[PDB]
Amino acid sequence: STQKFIEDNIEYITIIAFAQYVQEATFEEMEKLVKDMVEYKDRCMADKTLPECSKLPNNVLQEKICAMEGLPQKHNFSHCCSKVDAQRRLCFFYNKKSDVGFLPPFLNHFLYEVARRNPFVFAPTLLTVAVHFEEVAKPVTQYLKAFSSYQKHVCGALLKFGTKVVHFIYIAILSQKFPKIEFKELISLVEDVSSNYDGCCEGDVVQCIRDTSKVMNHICSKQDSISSKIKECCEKKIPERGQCIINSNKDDRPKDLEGKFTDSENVCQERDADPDTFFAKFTFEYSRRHPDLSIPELLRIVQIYKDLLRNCCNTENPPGCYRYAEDKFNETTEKSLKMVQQECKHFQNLGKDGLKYHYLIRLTKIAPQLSTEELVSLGEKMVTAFTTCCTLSEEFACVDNLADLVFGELCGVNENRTINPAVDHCCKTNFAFRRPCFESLKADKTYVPPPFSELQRKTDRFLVNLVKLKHELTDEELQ
Ligand SMILES: *[C@@H]1O[C@H](CO)[C@@H](O[C@@H]2O[C@H](CO)[C@@H](O)[C@H](O)[C@H]2NC(C)=O)[C@H](O)[C@H]1NC(C)=O
Ligand SMILES: C[C@@H](O)CN1CCN(CC(=O)O)CCN(CC(=O)O)CCN(CC(=O)O)CC1
Ligand SMILES: C[C@@H](O)CN1CCN(CC(=O)O)CCN(CC(=O)O)CCN(CC(=O)O)CC1
Ligand SMILES: C[C@@H](O)CN1CCN(CC(=O)O)CCN(CC(=O)O)CCN(CC(=O)O)CC1
Ligand SMILES: *[C@@H]1O[C@H](CO)[C@@H](O)[C@H](O)[C@H]1NC(C)=O
Ligand SMILES: *[C@@H]1O[C@H](CO)[C@@H](O)[C@H](O)[C@H]1NC(C)=O
Ligand SMILES: [Gd]
Ligand SMILES: [Gd]
Ligand SMILES: [Gd]
Repeated sequence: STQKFIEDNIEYITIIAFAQYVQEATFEEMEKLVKDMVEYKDRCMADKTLPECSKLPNNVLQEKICAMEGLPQKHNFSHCCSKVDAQRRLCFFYNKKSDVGFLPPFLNHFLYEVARRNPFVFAPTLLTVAVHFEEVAKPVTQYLKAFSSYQKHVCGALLKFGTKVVHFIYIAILSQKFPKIEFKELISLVEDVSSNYDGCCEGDVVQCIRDTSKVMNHICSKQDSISSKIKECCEKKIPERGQCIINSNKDDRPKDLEGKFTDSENVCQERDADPDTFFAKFTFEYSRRHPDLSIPELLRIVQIYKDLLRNCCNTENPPGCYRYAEDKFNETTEKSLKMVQQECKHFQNLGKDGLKYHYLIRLTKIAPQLSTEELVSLGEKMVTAFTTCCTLSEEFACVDNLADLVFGELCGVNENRTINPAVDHCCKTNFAFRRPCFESLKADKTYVPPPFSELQRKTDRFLVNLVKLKHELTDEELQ
């Protein structure tokens, strides 16, 4: 099983866990833990029933980190060690910092200097971009920076909206990626992936391999009863196989080109029967029939539909009103697609930099409490969405998926943030409707500024500071 892999890479698996949780730590300190864990494992191979060996492999990791001589004082995390094992795991999670400018620029030494610079990335990923980093003659950064962004974006969602929206996300994700799948199958594969994100986000490295491998087992076991593009991925070795399936393209779709949720007369009953399944089923069926849409849109629609029935199943002749839920989608969808086209012309009528400067002003205008480097970063992640996939088929399926990531960054990953009462309302309200929430924000009315007085980053920093300074002015002035 995977159980072998975890013991084989224990050196790495410990390094990552530590490095992420405590980014401020040295490599000297990493070796100290590595030995304790290695020796600990051998004692668990020296006795099957040893009291320390009935313990879970992360609440061992964090107990040693805390036990380690004056380490919590030297990296300000003593308050995490003064908590019960569960509260301590959550604390250690809150301890992980995303804005890592306080560190210097730049296997075991690499995994240290990645993990502590990329703390929220999943273990499977890092270990894959070690095997997929073991080169011979002198790129890959592109892949890692992307895989962090979606993992942070979900572990964001999980924190703020609990363990319900993450399901809906991964129904829309997997149903769109694997249309040939069946509901009862996929819904199980989701309550695996959802239960995986519980441990991967919290930072439980060891589980994030177990539950990740369990998920890839769950796919490959129904290989040609799910997909036909990941055939050579299931022949790859842990955890390449993990990131192979994830990195692959969406399945070719069946011969079927639905209206049970609209046409039927007992929709309220099937909704009242078991809501979250009924909705889960609606997101399943609508997703697999729309592989040219965004993940945020496939939730916006499901939410809108949940709102439609909520207003419908409380009136004489229910169906009459939810008859054209189908048409109400093709409306709100085509509006959103055309709205992407309106900003993909602003791109042509400015270019990378020209648009970059537009957003930075805007992004700062609405959220000027943020850091200049924080606001700068988003401005490049935002323009990356338009850089690629904003002049081709499914240009909406991307720019929406990709722009949504930059608001998760803004709203924070592992903290309930206080930016301004409006940006806060866009973050801590609804996951689906945060992009349109942000799109509808004017200048931060309530803001009291402080004093002030590469080249591309330098330019941006200047603009963001210039905007923060002259915040009482308008978009066209500052340009
Ligand atoms: C990080 O840890 C250090 C050491 O525990 C903290 O420094 C102490 O601060 C308290 C009150 O702020 C004083 O009573 C101690 O005398 C300080 N000791 C030393 C050696 O400085 C520091 O406050 C912690 N930083 C944060 C942000 O919590
Ligand atoms: C719509 C475009 O996204 C099409 N896209 C353009 C190339 N992308 C750029 C990007 O990610 O926007 C980088 C490589 N890409 C990354 C990935 O998806 O895993 C793999 C191939 N993808 C699979 C997919 O899209 O699901 C389709 C090709
Ligand atoms: C497919 C995997 O790559 C999973 N993926 C990992 C991160 N990706 C990296 C990248 O896309 O290059 C970006 C996210 N993605 C953007 C897009 O696909 O255009 C939307 C959400 N997807 C849904 C899906 O398309 O399966 C799940 C997240
Ligand atoms: C009637 C429409 O407004 C339905 N609406 C469509 C999109 N909205 C736009 C908006 O908020 O007017 C944003 C989503 N919305 C945010 C919010 O309302 O705070 C959460 C869900 N709401 C719940 C409600 O408030 O009835 C219904 C969704
Ligand atoms: C953030 O708020 C949500 C809901 O209000 C809550 O579930 C979550 O635990 C909070 N996270 C914190 C305080 O870190
Ligand atoms: C929604 O729009 C798509 C794309 O043009 C179209 O193929 C589909 O038939 C439309 N659906 C409805 C119900 O009008
Ligand atoms: Gd002991
Ligand atoms: Gd993706
Ligand atoms: Gd792609």
